[PDB]
Parts: sequence; structure tokens; C-alpha cells
Amino acid sequence: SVRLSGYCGSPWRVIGYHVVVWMMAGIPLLLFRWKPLWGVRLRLRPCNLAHAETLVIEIWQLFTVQVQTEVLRYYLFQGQRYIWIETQQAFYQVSLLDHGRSCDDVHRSRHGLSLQDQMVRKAIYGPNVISIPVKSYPQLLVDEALNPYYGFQAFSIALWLADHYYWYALCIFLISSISICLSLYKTRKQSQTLRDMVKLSMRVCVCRPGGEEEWVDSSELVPGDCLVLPQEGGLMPCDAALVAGECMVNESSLTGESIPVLKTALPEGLGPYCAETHRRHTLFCGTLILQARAYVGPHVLAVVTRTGFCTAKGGLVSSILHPRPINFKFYKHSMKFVAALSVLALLGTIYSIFILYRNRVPLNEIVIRALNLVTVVVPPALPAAMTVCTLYAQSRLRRQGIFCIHPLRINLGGKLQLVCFDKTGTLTEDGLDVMGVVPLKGQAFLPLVPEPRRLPVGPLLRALATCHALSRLQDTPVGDPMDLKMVESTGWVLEDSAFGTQVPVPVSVLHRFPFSSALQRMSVVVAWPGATQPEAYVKGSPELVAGLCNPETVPTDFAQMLQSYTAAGYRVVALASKPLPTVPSLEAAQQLTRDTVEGDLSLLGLLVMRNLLKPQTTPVIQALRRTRIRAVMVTGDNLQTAVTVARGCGMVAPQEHLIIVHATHPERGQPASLEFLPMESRSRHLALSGPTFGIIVKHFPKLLPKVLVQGTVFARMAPEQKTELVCELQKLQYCVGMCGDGANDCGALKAADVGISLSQAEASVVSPFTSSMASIECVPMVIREGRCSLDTSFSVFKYMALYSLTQFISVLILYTINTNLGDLQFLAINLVITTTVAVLMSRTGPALVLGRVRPPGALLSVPVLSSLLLQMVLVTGVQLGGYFLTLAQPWFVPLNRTVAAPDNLPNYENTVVFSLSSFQYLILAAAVSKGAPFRRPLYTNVPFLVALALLSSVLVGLVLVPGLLQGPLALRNITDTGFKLLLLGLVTLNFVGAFMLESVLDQCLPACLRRLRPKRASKKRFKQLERELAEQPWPP
Ligand SMILES: CC(C)CCC[C@@H](C)[C@H]1CC[C@H]2[C@@H]3CC=C4C[C@@H](OC(=O)CCC(=O)O)CC[C@]4(C)[C@H]3CC[C@]12C
Ligand code: ALF
Repeated sequence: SVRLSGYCGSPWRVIGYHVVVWMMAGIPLLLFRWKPLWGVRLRLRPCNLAHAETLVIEIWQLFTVQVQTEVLRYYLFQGQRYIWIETQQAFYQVSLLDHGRSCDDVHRSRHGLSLQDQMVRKAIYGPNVISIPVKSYPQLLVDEALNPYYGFQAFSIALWLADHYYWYALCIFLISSISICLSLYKTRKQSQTLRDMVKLSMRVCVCRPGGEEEWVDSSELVPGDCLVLPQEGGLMPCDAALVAGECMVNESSLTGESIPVLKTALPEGLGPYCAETHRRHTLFCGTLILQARAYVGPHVLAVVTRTGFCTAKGGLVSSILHPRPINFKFYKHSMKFVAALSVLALLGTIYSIFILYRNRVPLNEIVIRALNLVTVVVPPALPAAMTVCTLYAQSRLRRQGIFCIHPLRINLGGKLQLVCFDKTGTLTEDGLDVMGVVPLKGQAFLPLVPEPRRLPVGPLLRALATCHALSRLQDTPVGDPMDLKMVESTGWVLEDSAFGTQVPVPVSVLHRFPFSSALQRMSVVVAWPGATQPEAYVKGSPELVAGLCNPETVPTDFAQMLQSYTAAGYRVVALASKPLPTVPSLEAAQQLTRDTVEGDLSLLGLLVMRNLLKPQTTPVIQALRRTRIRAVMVTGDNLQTAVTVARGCGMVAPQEHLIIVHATHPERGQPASLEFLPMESRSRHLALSGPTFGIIVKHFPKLLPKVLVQGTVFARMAPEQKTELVCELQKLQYCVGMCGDGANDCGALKAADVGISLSQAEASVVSPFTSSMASIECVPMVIREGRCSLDTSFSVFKYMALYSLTQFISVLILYTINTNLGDLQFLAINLVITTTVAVLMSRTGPALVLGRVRPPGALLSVPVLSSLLLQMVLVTGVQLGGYFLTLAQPWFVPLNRTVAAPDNLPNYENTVVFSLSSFQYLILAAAVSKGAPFRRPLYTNVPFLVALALLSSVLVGLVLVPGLLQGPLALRNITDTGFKLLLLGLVTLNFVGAFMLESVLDQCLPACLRRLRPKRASKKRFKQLERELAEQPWPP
């Protein structure tokens, strides 16, 4: 639901709010950006909605929009207009102003729209542009640099500069600048992609009232305006309803289907016009009209219906710009994790205050010594690391051909638990391939002929090459893909309609009755030179055609062969012929009725057509089902063809039962009945239909979960029932992700948590993901990279936690002995080592196989916290060992406690602690990068391995080479070399210890975790249903 609230303006309250927020503190601003309702309530006085100058749109989410005027007083929410309807005293969207007008009104608006009315409709409906907002670089900076994170970073910069650590402040400024430039680049790239995608502006002629055709801009169209389409065609500027002629629209930009479409005129009547009912008569926005022709009148007319964000492209782009929140939260208990790690920072700050009180430090300096130690545990390179993870994920995906528009969907692509599929184009080849035609020799069937070219010239070959409705569109046949394929198999070329022999007289079409879905058959009138009389060829459903055929012509084995072909996934169409005593001429042929031609036929043969399975589909389905990711087929084809594809493409192993569930329609006096009829060739599937699924949704919402938990084949599903089913599967807490390609799928590719549009261009609005390949090989390529990304994010968070705690423990061990870490040593640690490593750690790709082990989803998980705590105990052990070992050395002399750093610094203690700590960082960085089973191993991204090698070598130089950078960094020059080798031995001990500890945890700890307290039950609803079914199977 939503809610509105008016806030009539007043300047005194506004200026009071501004001065209070600016003078008081940033904390009120922080709680405001966390609780904006209180902030907006304090800013301005509530008022009646008819007096508003500011709204509060709610979805509960909070948005603030401004009511503006031009009386017309309107506001734009998410780009959709809403206007002030005076009579109803409410804000009604503009998509609902004229919504509900009849086709007769659309036809009446054919004469156009007068300029005096066009100005009114342009005031109401606004400009006909999908205006992606343009934000200047200052606006972007105010967007990102006002984050409380960067506010705290600037506070820390000032805090350090007030301590004369200039180089560390420069370091923090440079890292925050890099983070801001990265965020700005990401945002600008997304906005540039969208603004490039939806940029169209042209000049289109407009039908003025009275017939004075006027040319105007494409940004000055209004619903109700009449638009004349160029005879040669062109890009379409706005949705429209055809009111004359036919069109050839290439709707790939809107629905991802590149095949030309026939768009006929609008059928008259008093039925209110619908964008879905009359979807054959509507020309959408952004679709490239190939060629349009006018049958009556000199020009083809379209009456605009939707302009701007109201259109189909406008709606999809409003969805892309303002995506709905993601339901599955990737980092669960992340706040509790950072709290369980901030308790450590608080304990350390207590120790700091205590030991600096004990060290007789000035209180004004104790406050700084504590605030610095607090700001150490806030890593300046956290946003940089996160956005670099997302950028690397996007780039790895784009490098294969998968084009993710907004990168936050990859993490969802990682934890997929269900994957739906189309069938035609996704699993099986897009176009039907004919297996051949079986001819008749008297009253018996002849062996199947794979090549119709080898058929001798006769009624069968002529029917194959002529009985169709193909038309040449720009020197290219267009029409039904089935008919086009059955034509190209014969080798004949279209030249009324005449056809030339492949290698044998041309064949002419005297008359043709168009195919009808209700009649499920079609007939034509065919004549050729040298023929005594024209012949009629009929193609349609074989059982219906055979009825019209002569009983003595139909073989007695017709039914058995038909059953054997149809149940095998083939699509068989019957071809029949009959002589016509009509004189060969176009005049008499045009008078033939369809009823006369259809009757009294002679069966020529059966044309068998197969839809082959792509070679890349079976391995993908097997590698999705051996990783326990359910695979479902949501198709709109037959149920037997779907079942045969699914059983062939690995969705149903030969030993898994598939129980076709059938729901009989509830007649008068009886309810709906579920009857289960199985099939003869996890452990049980169900193959619903479209009507059966609708019946089970309506009547039996109790037996619906046990149908969506084990149902595999969903055939005869209407384009809206695919979305129905995807939503119903999400209601069982599946992370379903659909992978379809055509125009039927684009309804569900939005509802699915990860939609992949199989065959696309560089990008499109149809679905979050796309792809530039034809096979479903891109579903594993998305799941693998989603797992790699969802694991890289955990690795980077863990490294930032470990690297902050290590630096904080180091600074504490130094504060205890009354030293600090210096000025250039902080710069080294937080820029050269840690930022480099954190931004190169995310570069290593995904694994090359899909594993049965799903990545974690919790940051507070006891593996993660046990790892952090054990790594930190080991690091603190190594640093305290180094310190307590530099004491026992003979050449040791303690520092001057009478002064604090950087005065007493350099000294031996700071030298030892920094030397160990700078290695601690690289060791934890290589210890948290775990390749198996999600990522490719560490050495397989040469930037990271070379970074680790160069930094380890440089630090070993610092430890071993005298005078090497020991002046700028202020490291005391240790003369002894045996103690240097002892420090390196302690470093290597920590290296081995960290790697061994991580291996021991990752291997053994899960077993003890299972044994100590096994999971009693799973929160997933589908998991509870799966257990309930394994205990007792539902369909008996
Ligand atoms: C002073 C020194 C020692 C600090 C080192 C910092 C660099 C190692 C970091 C800072 C930001 C990082 C960059 C941040 C983000 C990107 C992601 C990536 O960009 C793309 O994905 C290409 C986009 C496209 O072509 O579509 C390439 C690496 C790069 C520039 C990173 C490379 C390493 C950079 C330059
Ligand atoms: F086979 Al489809 F939508 F392409 F069901």
C-alpha cells in the first residue's frame, strides 16, 4: 500500500531546521538519514493534500517528492506523472486519465489532434521522452561524499592532521578519493548505459485535424495524437494503435525477439482498448518498423496511446532505474558481526584510556590518543574494496558474453536453488527442422524420406513447396517458421505468388485460404503450366485432414504411425490434394469457397518436423542436477513434446518417475478433480499443464506446495502463467532464476530472482541479465561467478576485519610502551600494502566446476568468527613474542618514556613491532584468499601474486638491508643479523601457522559443528515440504 501527506511550505521552519542541523552536530543528520520520517516531520508542517508542496510517498519505505504546477499541479514519482484531479481531490496517475476508452474512440481520433488540444495534452502527459536524469560531477560528489563513512574519514583526516601525522592524513585522503572516484565511475557508467539505450529523437509526420499533415518533433507527441507511419518505415517513437493497414515490426528492442511481426489494424467495437488484448494492433516504443503498408488511403495511420515513461520501454526503464528491493539479504547479521567486532575495539579503547592514564599522558592528548585508536579500526579502503569486487564481477561476466545491467544481482545468481527454462530457443533449437515426409503408394505408407528434394515432381512436392503463406520481405521470405522451413527443405524459391523449380515447372497460386488456429487447418488453390486442371493442397492437423480425405485413400495404419511420431516429440502435419474441375484462371479461382476445397481430399503424405535439442543443453542440465539445483521447464508447447524434451535433456533421468497430473474442469454440480496418470520410460516429478496449473492454483491451494516442490515439466503455460508460477515458486522461498529468450518469457524474466535473456544484443531492458550466446551454457557461467563473487565479498570483509584488528593490536602494544607507529609507517601499512592487496584480492576468477556445496550467507557464522578470533590470537602472539624477544637481546636499550611519539621514535620496540606487523598483513591476505571450492586459486591472478611477492621482498629488504628506507620510515637500524634472522623465522612461523590454522578450521570444524548440535529443522519452506514429502510421498 501507499500513503500521501501534504506539507504546505513555510520559510521560518526551514531555516530553523537548517541552522539546528548545521550547528548541533552530524549525529542528528545520521539519525535523520536512518529515520527520515521524523526529519521530514520536523522540517515542515503537515497540511491537507490539496494544499501540498511536498509529498511523502510510501511503498515501509520513505520518499520525498515535490508538487509542482504549470490549474495543473502534478508530481513525478519514479518518473511516472501524477496529476491533480480537481473533481476527485486526489492525485491520479496519468496512465489512468484516458485508460478505458473503446476502439471506436481510437478510430475516431484518426483525424488527429488540434494544436490547442495538443498543448493541453502535452501539459498533462508531459514530453514524450524517457528522460534519464543527467547529474553533473558536483551533484555526484554530493551524492557519495556525504556518506557518513566519508564524513568519518574526513573527521579522521582532521584528527590526524591535529597530531602532525601529515603523511597518514594524505594517505587517508588518497584512499577516500580513490573510493569516491570508483563509486562515481560506477554510477556514471550505469547512467551512460541507460541514457545510451533509451535515446531516440526524430521527426515524425503528424495527422492534424482536417488533413493538413504536419511534421513535428518526436518529443511533442501526446496520447490521442494521430501519427502517420512512413511507407519505408523507421524507428517507432511512442506506443500506438494501428488504424490502417499492416506493419512489420522488429520488436527485439522490447521483447528480445528479432523475428519480424505482423501488426494488423485495430478491430472496431465498443470494447475498451487494452494494450494486451490488442497486442497485435499496437506498435510499441523503440521497436524498429521494418516496412508498413496502407491498404485504404494513401498513408498508414497510428493513434498514439502512451508517451514517455508510460510506454512499454518506458515501464521497463522505470523498473531498471528504480529496481524493487532484493528479498534475499546476502550478508546476514552483518550488523551483529560488526558489533561483535566493535566490542573488541571498545575493550581496546578502554585499555588505551587506562594505560595512557597510567602513563601520565596529558588529558587533551589522551583524548587524541583514544580517538586515533578508534579511527584505526575503521578501514579507509572498505568502500574501494567492495566496489572493486563488484566491478571485477561485472567485468568477468561481460568477458564471456553475459551483460549484467546492475551488478548487485550476481550475489543472488550465486545462491540459486531453482532454475526455470523455456523450451523453444532455450533448450531446443529455435526453429523446427523437418525430418522429412512419408509418401503414400496407394493405401500404404512409404519409408521416411529425409530430403524432400529427392521426391519426384508431383502432388506431394508441389504441396510441400506451395501450400504455405510465405511472403518476400526485402528479398527474404517471412511467415510461419514451420512453413518457411518446409519450403527451404524443398529447395524452391518464391518469385499472385509464383515459385521456381529448384533444378520441373514454376508453380502459381491462384487462390489461398489463410490458416486459422480454431480451424487448425489451411488450404490453397494451386496451378502450374502444363496442368490439365488446378489442384488444391491442404495442410493441417493430421487427424482432421484425414477425416476430410477419402476413406479409401487413408491407410489403415495411419493411427499407429501418427501415435508413434507424435509421442516421440515430432510435430506432424498432413498434406492432401484433390483435383479441381474448375478452368485454370484467376477469375474463377478467387470464387472458390474454403468449405468446397477442404472437403473430398486425397492424402498425399505426413510431414514430420522435429525440434532438435541443442548439443549444449544436456551437459548443463546434468551439471545443474548433480549440484542439487532444481531444474524446471516452464514452456508453452505441448505436454507430450515438453515431457519428451525434458526426459531427453536430463531433467528426468530414465529411472525417475514423471507423473502427469491432470485437473478436470469443474462442471455444474461437481468440483475440480485431480487425477494422476504416470509415464512409462528427485525420485518423483510431476508434469502439469497450463489449465491444470490454473485449476490447482484456484481450487487447491493446499495441494499447491506439493505440486511446486516436485513439479518439473510445466507445459502449455501461457506467458502470464509463467510469471504466476515464478511468483508462486518464490513464495516457497526458492531463489528461482529463469533463463528464457523469446517474447513469452519476458514477463517472468522480471519476476525471477535471476533472469537471463538467452539470445540478445549488447544489452536490453528485457531482463536483469542477458547473454550473447544461443545455448544455456550461461546459467552455469552465472551461478559460478555468483558464487565466486559472494565468496570474494566474504573474503574481503574478513580481510578488512583482520587487517584492522591487527593494526589496532599493534598500535595498542605500542601505546602500552609509550610509542606510536609513526607517520610514514601508517602510510606504508594503510596504502602500499593493505589497499593494494585489498583491491587486487578480488581479481581471481570463479572455479571451473559447479560444486554441491552452496556458499555461506552469514557473516556472524561461527566459522567466520572462529577464524577471526584464532587468526587474531595468533597475530597477537607473534607480535608479543617479537616484543618480549627484543627485550632479552643484549644490544637492547629502552626508549625514552619521558616523551611520546614521534619524539622518542625511532626505537627498537617500534622497529620490531612494525617489522612484524607489515608481514602480518600479507600473511592474513594470503590466508583469507581460499580458492577451493568457489574461486580459482590465489596464484592464478598474477597481479595479486606479484603484489604479494614484491611487498614481501621489499619488507624483507627493510628487515635485512641496513639503511634501506630506514630514514623516511624512521626504523631504528638493528646491527645484529642473528636477531634479524630470528625475526624472519617468527614471521615464517606465523605464515605457516595462519595457513595451517585456516586449513584445520575449514576442514575439521564443520564436522564438529554438525556433531555438536545438528540442525533440528530448516527455515526454508520448501525444505520443510521436501522433508514432509520424503517422510510420506504425496501422490500415492
Ligand atoms: C599508490 C599505489 C601503490 C596504490 C595502488 C592502487 C591500485 C592498485 C588500485 C586503485 C584502484 C584500483 C582500480 C579500481 C578499479 C578497477 C577495476 C577494473 O576495471 C574494469 O573492469 C574495466 C571496465 C570496462 O572496460 O568495461 C580494472 C582495474 C581497476 C582500475 C583497479 C586496478 C588497481 C587500482 C588502480
Ligand atoms: F518455448 Al517458449 F516461451 F519459447 F514456451
